Amino acid sequence: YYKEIAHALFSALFALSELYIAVRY
Amino acid sequence: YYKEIAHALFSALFALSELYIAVRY
Amino acid sequence: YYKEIAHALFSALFALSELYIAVRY
Amino acid sequence: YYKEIAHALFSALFALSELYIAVRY
Repeated sequence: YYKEIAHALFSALFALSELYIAVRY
Repeated sequence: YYKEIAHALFSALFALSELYIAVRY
Repeated sequence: YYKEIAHALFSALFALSELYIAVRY
Repeated sequence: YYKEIAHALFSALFALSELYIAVRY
């Protein structure tokens, strides 16, 4: 049950970060 | 700036949804 | 069993495409 | 060109792994 959560979170973070930067820079 | 933020918007949407789903299902 | 496959595939495709372009353009 | 292709490389790697995992597990 976790591993998946962990992963999904990772991916989610990469994506959010990517967005943020895509705005800023 | 724009095409980018669309791509990243999508990315974060799919990823966050995957996370949500993986946490509750 | 499928839905997940489907999703993962989608994401995979977005990523591959993103790569390809990141090379080409 | 480069930082980008690193980001996209990562993205495709994590995503493809998620797909693989979801198909066999």
